[PDB]
Amino acid sequence: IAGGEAITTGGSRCSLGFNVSVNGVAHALTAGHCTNISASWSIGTRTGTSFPNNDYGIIRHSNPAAADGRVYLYNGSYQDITTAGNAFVGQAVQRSGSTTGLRSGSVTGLNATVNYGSSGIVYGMIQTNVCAQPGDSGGSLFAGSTALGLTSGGSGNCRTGGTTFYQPVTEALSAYGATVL
Repeated sequence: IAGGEAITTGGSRCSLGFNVSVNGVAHALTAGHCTNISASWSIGTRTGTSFPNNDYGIIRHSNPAAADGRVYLYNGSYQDITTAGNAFVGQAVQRSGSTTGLRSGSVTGLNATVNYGSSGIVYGMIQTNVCAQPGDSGGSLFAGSTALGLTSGGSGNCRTGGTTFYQPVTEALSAYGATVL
């Protein structure tokens, strides 16, 4: 299972962010607002979660063979991921998610504060003009083979377009001592 593909718990669905390694043990990063729901996922068991404030969480794979170090492009192809990096304003990026598939756009701001109402407030988010819809959360924000972020939330949709916010991947990686596969 690669970045952008569906992960579920009961009736809830999110998207996988990036497959990573923690001391050689395969895990998957996704949004924290997703992992707060349950410890039991289609792919394994939750081992960490942080939301709101941050928006990241990590799941240990039940099947290490499933930890595919790529992002699914929703066209029968995949993008290989080799490193993690920090986004910059004006950067051309792509987002992969289980509701709307693959979408492209650019980074329009950094360190954005986002109020999700009853769900709370998150800080330090990457802002983009890429659209997203419910179910896309946790999915991959990347630029070629460089991982950048995990879909958190936004406004609008993929028909009208909108604004989307992503948790920087490097903070989630350092939280857990993980490296991207």
